Amino acid sequence: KVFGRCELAAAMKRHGLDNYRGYSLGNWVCAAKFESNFNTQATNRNTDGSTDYGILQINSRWWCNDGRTPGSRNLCNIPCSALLSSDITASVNCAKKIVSDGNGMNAWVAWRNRCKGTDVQAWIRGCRL
Ligand SMILES: [Cl-]
Ligand SMILES: [Cl-]
Ligand SMILES: [Cl-]
Ligand SMILES: [Cl-]
Ligand SMILES: [Cl-]
Ligand code: NA
Repeated sequence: KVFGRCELAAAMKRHGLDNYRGYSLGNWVCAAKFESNFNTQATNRNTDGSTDYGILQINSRWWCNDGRTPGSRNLCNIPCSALLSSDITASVNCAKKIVSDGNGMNAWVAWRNRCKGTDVQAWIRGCRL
């Protein structure tokens, strides 16, 4: 599923991401835009053989099991394929664990390079929330 901007903002709000660990909703929408272009089916392979999955590009090196990342962890206790669903619940619940692990949203390279320090409120402007 390819979300619209305000559609995704509302879904992320319903799932408790607005101001989660202090990160306002626009941060999460901005991260999703630049990680996946709002596409739940996005995948990208990393140099070390791990793979990033879904709307927030969660990495199989630490967070999910895909059966092809030897020596990796599965800290969200899910198959990586569950992060590609049109229902974003699994991606949101895993992202909550990630952002709580001490480094905040710096875990998302695209957030750090394209959202951090910008006017992220613009990503939810005009949306009925
Ligand atoms: Cl957009
Ligand atoms: Cl915001
Ligand atoms: Cl594995
Ligand atoms: Cl949902
Ligand atoms: Cl933080
Ligand atoms: Na893994």
